[PDB]
Amino acid sequence: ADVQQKLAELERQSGGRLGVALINTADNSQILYRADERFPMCSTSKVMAAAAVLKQSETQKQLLNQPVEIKPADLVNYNPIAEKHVNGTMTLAELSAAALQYTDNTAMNKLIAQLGGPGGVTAFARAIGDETFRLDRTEPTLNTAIPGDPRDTTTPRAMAQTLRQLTLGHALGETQRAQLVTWLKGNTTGAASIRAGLPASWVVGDKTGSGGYGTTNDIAVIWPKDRAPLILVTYFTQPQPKAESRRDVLASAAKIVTDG
Amino acid sequence: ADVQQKLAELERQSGGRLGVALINTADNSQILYRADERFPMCSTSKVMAAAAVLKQSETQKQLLNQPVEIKPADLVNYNPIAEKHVNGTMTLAELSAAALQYTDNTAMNKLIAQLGGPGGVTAFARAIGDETFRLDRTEPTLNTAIPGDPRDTTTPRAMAQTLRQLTLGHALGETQRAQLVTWLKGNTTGAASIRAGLPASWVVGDKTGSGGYGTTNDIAVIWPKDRAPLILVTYFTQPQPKAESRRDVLASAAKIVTDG
Ligand SMILES: *C(=O)/C=C/NCC(=O)CCO
Ligand SMILES: *C(=O)/C=C/NCC(=O)CCO
Repeated sequence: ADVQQKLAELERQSGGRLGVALINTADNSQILYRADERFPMCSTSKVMAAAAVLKQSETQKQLLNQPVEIKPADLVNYNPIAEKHVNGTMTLAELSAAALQYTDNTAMNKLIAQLGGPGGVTAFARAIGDETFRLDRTEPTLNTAIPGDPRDTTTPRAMAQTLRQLTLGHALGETQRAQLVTWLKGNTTGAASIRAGLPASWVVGDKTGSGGYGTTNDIAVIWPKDRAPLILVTYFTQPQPKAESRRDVLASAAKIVTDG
Repeated sequence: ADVQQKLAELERQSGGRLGVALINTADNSQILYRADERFPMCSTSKVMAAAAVLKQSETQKQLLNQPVEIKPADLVNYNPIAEKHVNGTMTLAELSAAALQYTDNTAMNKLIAQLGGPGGVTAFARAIGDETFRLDRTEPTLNTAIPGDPRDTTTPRAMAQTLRQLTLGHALGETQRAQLVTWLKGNTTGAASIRAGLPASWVVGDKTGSGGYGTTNDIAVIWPKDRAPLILVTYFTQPQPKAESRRDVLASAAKIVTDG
C-alpha cells in the first residue's frame, strides 16, 4: 500500500488541494504530501494563540484568571460562548477553552489582543523555532483562505513540527503543556475530521479549521492504542469561493497515513 | 411528507433501520419516523445515568465531590479517562463528565453502581415519567444491540421527551439541569453525527452511542441560530452483527428534519 500514490489518488478525486504531515514519535518517521506548500490555517491558528497565552502565564502568575471585557461591538461571525458574556467578562482560561474547544472567533480575537495583535502570535511562533507560520489578520477575515494569499498561512511540515514541540516537547512549561493537551483532548468539533479516519480505540486531541474556498483543516495529537503518539496535520482547500467543507477528505487522509 | 419520503429513502439506501424524533420547543411540534419502535440505546443511556446521579445530588449535596476508587479490574473496553486514574480515585462529577463527554465505559459502570445497578437507572427514568426506557446490563454488554432484544432499549419518542424534560424542563433542579447541559455542550464525540447535518451557527449538546450490529445513535439538544431550542433523537441499527458505524446517516437525518 504505497502511501504517496494513495494520497495522490485521494487528492485527484477530491476537487481540491491536500497537504499532509505525519510525525510518528515512535521513530521520528514522517509522511509528507505538499508539506512545504502554504495553506490557509483558518481556526487551526488558535492553537498558536492559546499556546502563546499559556507561555505568558509562566511569568504572569495569575494570567489565566484575568477577566477580559466582552462588548457587543466585539462579537464577530461565530461566538457560541462569547455571546453569553456580552456586557460582561470571560477569563483568559475561558477564552482559551472557548477558542480551542468551541472554535469561538470572538474568543480568538481576545487572545490576539492579549498578544499585541496578529504579529504577537507570529512573534511567539518565531520564539519557539517556527519560521513559517504567519498570522496577519483578526477574526473573521483570517479565514478568507483566498488561493495564493500568503496571509494567515503555514505549511503542513512547519505546523506538525510546532504542534509536536507544544504538546510533547518543551516549548511550554510542563503545567502549560498539560493544560494545552487537556484543552485539545476536550475539543468538541473534531469527530468528523482526522478522528473519523482512525480506529475507535485511539484517543485524539485536535483543532479543526474551516473558511472560504471550502478550506477544511485539522491538526491533531493522536495517542493510538498501544503506540507512541503521532502528530498529524491535514489541510485542504478548493478552487471555488463558496465550496462546501470536505471533512471526509481529512478522515480519508488520516486513514491512509495510519493504515501502515 | 417530503420529510417522510427523504427519511424512508435514507433508511432504504443505508440498508438499516432508522428511528427519528424531533421536538420543536417553539410550538411543541414533532417530526417522527419509527418513533415508537425500540432501539438499542448503547452509550446514549449514559445521559439517564448521569442525570440520575445529578438527581441524587439534589438531596446528597456533596455527592458529586465524593471520591470513587478506580481499580485495574474495573477497566472495560474503552476507558480513555479512567485508565489515567487506575489505583487512584475520581469524583462522581469527574466520572459523569468522563461518561458523557469522552464516552468512558468504566465511568458509566461507576454511575450505574452508584445507582445500585442498572435497575436504579430505570427507576430514575420511571420517577421522571419515562415508562419506556430500560437499562438491564452494565458496560460493555449493554451495547450488544441484538435485533429483537428489548434489553437496554428505548424509543425515539420516549427519549426525545425525556431529554427535553432533563435539559429544558424540570425533571432536574435548576443547577443540575444547567450542569447536564454544560456537560452535553462539551461532548467531544458528536461532530460527525447530528451536529454534521446542522448549519455551523447552531449550538448543540449531544451524546452519541455505538454498538453491535453497526448501531449508531445520537441524542441532542439544539439551540438553532435565532430560534427556540429543538430536541432530536436519531437511532440507527443494521442487520449484520459486525456492520460498520454510520454517523453520516444521523447527520443526513438531522439535515432532512431541520431543512424546512
Ligand atoms: C475556524 O476555522 C473558524 C471557526 N469558527 C467559525 C465558524 O465556525 C463559521 C461557521 O459559519
Ligand atoms: C457508547 O455507545 C460506547 C462507548 N464506548 C465504546 C467506544 O466508543 C469505543 C470502543 O473501542
